[PDB]
Amino acid sequence: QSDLLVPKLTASVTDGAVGVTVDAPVSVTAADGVLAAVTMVNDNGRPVAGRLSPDGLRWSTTEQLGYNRRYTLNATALGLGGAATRQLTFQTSSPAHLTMPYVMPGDGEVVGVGEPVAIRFDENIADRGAAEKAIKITTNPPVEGAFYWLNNREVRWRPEHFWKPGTAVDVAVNTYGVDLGEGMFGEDNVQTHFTIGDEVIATADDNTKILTVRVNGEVVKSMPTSMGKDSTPTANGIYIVGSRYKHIIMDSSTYGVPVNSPNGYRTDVDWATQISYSGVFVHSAPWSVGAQGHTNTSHGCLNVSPSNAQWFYDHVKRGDIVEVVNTVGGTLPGIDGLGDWNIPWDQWRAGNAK
Ligand SMILES: *CC(=O)[C@@H](NC(=O)OCc1ccccc1)[C@@H](C)CC
Ligand SMILES: [Cl-]
Ligand code: NA
Repeated sequence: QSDLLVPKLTASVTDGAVGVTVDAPVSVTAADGVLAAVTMVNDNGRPVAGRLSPDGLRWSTTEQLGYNRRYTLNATALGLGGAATRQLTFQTSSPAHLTMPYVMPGDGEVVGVGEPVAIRFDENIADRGAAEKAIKITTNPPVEGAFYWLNNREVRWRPEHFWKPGTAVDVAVNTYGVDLGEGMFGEDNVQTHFTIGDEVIATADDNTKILTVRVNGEVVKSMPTSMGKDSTPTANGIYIVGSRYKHIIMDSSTYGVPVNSPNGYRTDVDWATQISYSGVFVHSAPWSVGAQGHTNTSHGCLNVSPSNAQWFYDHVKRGDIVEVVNTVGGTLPGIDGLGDWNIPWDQWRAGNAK
């Protein structure tokens, strides 16, 4: 015989390891024995918080680990027949730069059926695929969706068709410890959750010059409107409702054209609901009430009466839809910022992660 079982120790890192990613906790496990002592400190001797399972078989760090750190791990395992100790030292990732993600809509919000998930970064993302792999989106009832990038810093996720009311969406951006390309690592994680509200779709038909608001299939409001003139027409397509303003100042000089010129004007506008990054609003237009419902006079915006503008402000929420049809203009760019739904699904599905 002359045989006795000796405790063994195994860990999620190896001694002398470099480039260890902080996207996972570090653990230590005991076999044929139990953990009698476990400690972990950084290069400065500062300890790391951990937790020991009741059976004493598993120890794991409970706080996220830092970059450019050198950690030292000590662990002793005692058993019915022997003991074993190990000291392991490893070096974590050394980023060249960090990037902080920003997600919308906000946590706990109720949004319309056109609202996509948006993850915006504060730096360029050289490895879009890694960014997509690190973003976990849960839908209930489950529905298919896909990623698509609007620029080098913001990516969007949405299903093929408009959301179904009552759908719960949970977004987990787990980019901490992930190399997003060229040494660009995630500064932190993000966790937001939102819900899909009632179906609200408003249709602006250039043939009738009417903006018709439908709530769950029923017409509830019919607004005379004056859209962009033949020289600066309103583009057809689908618009996602964005920010809403009791009032907002629309410049002109911000576009490079001086106000004191033929095609420039400065004005403060009431009851303005943004529906494109390019500057298209549903807003109060006292000056064109006579034209509304007849002819187009704006620069692109959907002019309506003051009372209808305030109504739109009060009855529309972020994510609702505005559809423009039968105008002399082209189609709203798919990567406008609020024109996601104008990209054919097959082109969106395929993505552009390269
Ligand atoms: C309301 C509009 O039609 C414009 N939107 C905007 O943001 O204001 C810019 C502006 C341009 C010229 C004079 C005054 C303000 C259009 C540019 C939106 C297509
Ligand atoms: Cl106007
Ligand atoms: Na050290």
